[PDB]
Amino acid sequence: KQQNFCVVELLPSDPEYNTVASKFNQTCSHFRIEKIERIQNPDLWNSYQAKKKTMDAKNGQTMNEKQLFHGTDAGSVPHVNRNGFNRSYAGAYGKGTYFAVNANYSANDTYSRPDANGRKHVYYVRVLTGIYTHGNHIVPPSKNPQNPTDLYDTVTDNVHHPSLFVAFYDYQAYPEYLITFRK
Ligand SMILES: NC(=O)c1cccc(NC(=O)/C=C/C(=O)O)c1
Repeated sequence: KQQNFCVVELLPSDPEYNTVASKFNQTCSHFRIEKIERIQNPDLWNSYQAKKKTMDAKNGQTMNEKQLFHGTDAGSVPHVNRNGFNRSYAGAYGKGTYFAVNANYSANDTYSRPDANGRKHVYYVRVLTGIYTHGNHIVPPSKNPQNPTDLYDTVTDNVHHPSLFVAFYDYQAYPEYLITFRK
């Protein structure tokens, strides 16, 4: 299972396109979008769905999935397209992977670092946030001290008004779209 992938450009025409643009535009309408691409990685996608199938049947009425933003340098884009956000990724709440509710956070040059042509990249990612608590600065805390292998799926900065989520597990996030844009 080598998780090869294709990149398909999203046509302005595509219903999909407008949904990503709108959500991006809530907090980043001052940036100019060059393009939006869909990342098609069947092995990565299947393994993502496997964890979701598990997580749904486990968390009852909880909506496990959210769509969050993650900014990264150009160099990491191939890495992320193949391996999502699993383990071997160089790009005070955790040692997992951070994801932003609002594009503007991710659009910081420190995450969405401009390349030579001045182009910034932010993914719009399906993340399985599941059941979360407030996090502190490598594995999530345990839900129940009397049953402590049962863990929070993610942690967040504020539980009832969250602006970021941290994932620590494998196949917990799928990089469905990439948004390329400039200042
Ligand atoms: N990659 C992002 O878009 C993003 C979004 C929200 C938060 C962060 N990262 C952090 O706040 C801290 C990352 C780290 O300490 O490695 C990145």
